[PDB]
Amino acid sequence: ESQPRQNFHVETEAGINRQINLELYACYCYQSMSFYFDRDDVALPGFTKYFKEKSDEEREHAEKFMKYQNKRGGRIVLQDVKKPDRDEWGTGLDAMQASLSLEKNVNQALLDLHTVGDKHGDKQFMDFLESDYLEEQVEDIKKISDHITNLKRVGSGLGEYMFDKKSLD
Amino acid sequence: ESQPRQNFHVETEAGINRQINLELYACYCYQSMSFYFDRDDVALPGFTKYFKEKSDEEREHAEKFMKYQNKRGGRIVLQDVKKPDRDEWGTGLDAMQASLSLEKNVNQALLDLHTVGDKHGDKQFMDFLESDYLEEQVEDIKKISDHITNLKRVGSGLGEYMFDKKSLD
Amino acid sequence: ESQPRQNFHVETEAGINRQINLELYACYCYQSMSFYFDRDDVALPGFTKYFKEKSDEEREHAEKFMKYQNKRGGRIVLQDVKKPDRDEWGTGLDAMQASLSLEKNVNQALLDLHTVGDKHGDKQFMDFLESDYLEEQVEDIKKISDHITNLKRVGSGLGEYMFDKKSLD
Amino acid sequence: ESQPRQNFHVETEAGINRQINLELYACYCYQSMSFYFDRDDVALPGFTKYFKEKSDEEREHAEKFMKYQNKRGGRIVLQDVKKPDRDEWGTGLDAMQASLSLEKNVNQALLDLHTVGDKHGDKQFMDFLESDYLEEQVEDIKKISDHITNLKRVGSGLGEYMFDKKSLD
Amino acid sequence: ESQPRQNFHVETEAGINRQINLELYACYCYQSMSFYFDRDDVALPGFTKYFKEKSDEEREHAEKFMKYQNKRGGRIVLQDVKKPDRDEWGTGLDAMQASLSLEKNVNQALLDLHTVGDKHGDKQFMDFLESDYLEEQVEDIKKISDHITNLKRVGSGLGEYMFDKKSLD
Amino acid sequence: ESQPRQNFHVETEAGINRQINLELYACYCYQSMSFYFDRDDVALPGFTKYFKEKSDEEREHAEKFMKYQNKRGGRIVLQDVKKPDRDEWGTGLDAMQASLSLEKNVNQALLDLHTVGDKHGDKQFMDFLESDYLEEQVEDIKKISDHITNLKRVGSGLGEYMFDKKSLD
Ligand SMILES: [Fe+3]
Ligand SMILES: [Fe+3]
Ligand SMILES: [Fe+3]
Ligand SMILES: [Fe+3]
Ligand SMILES: [Fe+3]
Ligand SMILES: [Fe+3]
Ligand SMILES: [Fe+3]
Ligand SMILES: [Fe+3]
Ligand SMILES: [Fe+3]
Ligand SMILES: [Fe+3]
Ligand SMILES: [Fe+3]
Ligand SMILES: [Fe+3]
Repeated sequence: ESQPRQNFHVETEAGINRQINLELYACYCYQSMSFYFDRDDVALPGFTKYFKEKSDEEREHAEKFMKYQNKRGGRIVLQDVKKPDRDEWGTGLDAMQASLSLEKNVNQALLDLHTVGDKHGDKQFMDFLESDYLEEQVEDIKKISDHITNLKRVGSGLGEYMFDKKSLD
Repeated sequence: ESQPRQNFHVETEAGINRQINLELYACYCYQSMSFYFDRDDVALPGFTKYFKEKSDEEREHAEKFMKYQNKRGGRIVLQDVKKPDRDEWGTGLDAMQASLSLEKNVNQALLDLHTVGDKHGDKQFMDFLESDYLEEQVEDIKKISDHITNLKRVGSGLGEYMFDKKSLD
Repeated sequence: ESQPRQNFHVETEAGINRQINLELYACYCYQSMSFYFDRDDVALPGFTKYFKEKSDEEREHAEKFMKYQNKRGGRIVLQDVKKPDRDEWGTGLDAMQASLSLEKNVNQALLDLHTVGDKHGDKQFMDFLESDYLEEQVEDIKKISDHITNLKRVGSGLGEYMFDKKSLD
Repeated sequence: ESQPRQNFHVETEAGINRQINLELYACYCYQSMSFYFDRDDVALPGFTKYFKEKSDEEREHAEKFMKYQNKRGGRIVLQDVKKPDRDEWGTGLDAMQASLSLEKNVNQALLDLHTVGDKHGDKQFMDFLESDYLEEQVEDIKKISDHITNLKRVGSGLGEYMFDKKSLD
Repeated sequence: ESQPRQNFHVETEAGINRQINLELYACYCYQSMSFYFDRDDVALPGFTKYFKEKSDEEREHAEKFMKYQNKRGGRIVLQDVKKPDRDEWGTGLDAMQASLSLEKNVNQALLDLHTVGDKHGDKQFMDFLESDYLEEQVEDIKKISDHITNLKRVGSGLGEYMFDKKSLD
Repeated sequence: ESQPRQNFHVETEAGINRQINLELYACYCYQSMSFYFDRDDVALPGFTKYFKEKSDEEREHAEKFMKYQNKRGGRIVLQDVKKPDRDEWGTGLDAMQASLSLEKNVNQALLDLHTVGDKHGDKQFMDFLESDYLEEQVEDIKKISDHITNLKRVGSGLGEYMFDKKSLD
């Protein structure tokens, strides 16, 4: 048993490794979304940058978990990360819909991992999840919702173009 | 009778107390419009900020009346401030429409309060209303009117989105 | 069902709405206290400024709940905010007493709202209440207690006048 | 029952009082290790500085609990703080092993203190423990483990000398 | 046929796509080596940093190919990126060994991809590879070679610990 | 025999070790006094700060004896540090009374220690004691004496409060 290990259950540890793979997967989806909007026949530079940034954020969420596995004495076991479920992503609105669903899946995965650590009274891993993940998920879910409502409000064509300029930095 | 009291009628004092309540009511309405436009299914951030600012303004209007009540030696008697008459406020135009109707009702009440001061020869109170409320009401009613005209000009959909970006700071 | 909703129980949504009303009620009490100490026959400017700041803090607490309600996909339903139970507030000691009682009431309400989010497994909402409200309430209740003790220590007359200058900034 | 006291069980209050004594004991051990490496026949100044900082940290942890105890309206009851279990701490590696052992005991005492708060529904005390102690214990325990591994990698003599230079700042 | 497509053979487009996967695989390998060396029972932080930088460099290389794919009019097709062949990487020397081998494999892949562009007369794509990838691969192979030579020269134990401080920044 | 030892008697080395303990006990007494004045029913924040500082000083006094023990080739032997003889400390005058009495006991212990160095012709130790301790004690005893006088002069209630503001920084 590892030098740091203390109040750290095998299930919690196994649960962290899968969340790592899930975050790496979301990272990979947004990377695909990013370069999809870089296609010459889509060419929406705001969406390109917006999804590049979210890809980098998911990569960072993954590595924060990997680092946390080491802090508690756990051991990182990596898995294949699957190519995303689509090769392209439609309109700006379609991609934002897909992002919301993906974020709500990730949010549920977090809440399930929270229940895991709760059953094992992993008091510190609970506070880790609440502080560094659960709040930011709630924030991102509301932001993406707001983007959906506005992508619907502006319509297609010019309206999507403007949203690309004005709502995405 | 209070140390400062001079040329200050009980009708004026009572009328100040109910104008305080009306400004607090107008404050609460704009607070309600503000967060209505923050709902994920509305999500116009300029209208949110704009009505948060108007809500803060009305609170200052009320507190300045309280401050003035004490200056003249009257006594602040507060009342319930009723919830606004709506839970949601429609489109940007709808809310600006309702804003104009509220501001003109506040302006008419200020004019009636001036009339109370005039009939009691309260020279200073009349100038106070003219200087710190009547001029600002005229400015604001005209701005809100300018907004109504432009909300109509741009139309629903992309137009309302553009107005939110370009006319509300 | 709204786009952001996830792990968000109808009972929690309803508890947030009545916490909103409780914060606005606290705000309104402190506004009343502030301008009571501005009366020409009270005229304690430190107590005036101190209670203005608490009033603005309570308004901030209410609006943070409103913002959070929208974040989780809940819907704000406002209610009348009732006039505070007193029109005058006695001595500095008396008002500070009444403040401590008010703050402990708000703290018990927050704890009961916490209990609600717990029974529904709202791990994010529990952390939000702990992060943005429970720690501050403990801080504030201790501060007001120190003030009561010191307002007893200094006594009446010059004592209260010196506390006004030295302990409220 | 003290002015701030609310939701604060006497088991928690007594739990804090004995945790206070536990942190002061770790402070006193680290103090002893610091000056032990200051002996002319030991003379590792990096280790001397390290453990003085550790001793100072533990002093802050203890005083942070005394402050919190007063915050909730508990009453601090101090006890004898026993001398540490050794007068000399061997090699750099020995002292670092002894540190890991001491930290995990303190971590366990904190998790037990958390369970006391949990059983009495002290939501604010639970958060205080997770935010200001548990995360730092997990950090420090991983950090000491890294030093253990490296003190072993470098071996005795020159290795221990370079570690004193290159890893203790 | 996409708007930019000119002198761009489907075999080139497809070689780019699988080169992308290899660069993402190389990225994922270095990520694993990085967090391996972050393990409490390894704890070589200079190696941790070193591979985290190489991981990010590979990610850049992958995205630079996705960007170039869109520039020529091809279409990114992403595949699963496989978990690395090891869960742990041994000593610093072992991991550096592994890194040289992985880098030479990728260099060979790039040379083969060049050959594909050469047979189809893709002048711009050959230069693109020489300028942003081939020169960098020669540089990196020589530097990893140097590190191996020095990892052997220093030996194990204290020697590896000094290489971690003095050769890895 | 230790490398630096010269002109250094074991009665002197033993006398240093029990002065170390006596300094840590005074450190602990002052720590107690500090947080007693941090109680919500005492709430004298100038006294809190004054005694925290006096406690940090005594800690330094103990560590300077620890440092000197090692300088001369002696060996530090620590003992339990007794909890202070009181759990609370009364009014401000009361605590400053206790402080002067504790400080005069520390001074007499130092004078007795100086007699030990004198009988064994420890010329350096006698100078060390005169330079870094005997002069500070005479300063501090005078300052506390002045504080007593003024605490009596101001009396109870407002006087105490104003002493806490104007005489303790
Ligand atoms: Fe994520
Ligand atoms: Fe996210
Ligand atoms: Fe107004
Ligand atoms: Fe207005
Ligand atoms: Fe509040
Ligand atoms: Fe408060
Ligand atoms: Fe600690
Ligand atoms: Fe610690
Ligand atoms: Fe590469
Ligand atoms: Fe490379
Ligand atoms: Fe002293
Ligand atoms: Fe001393």
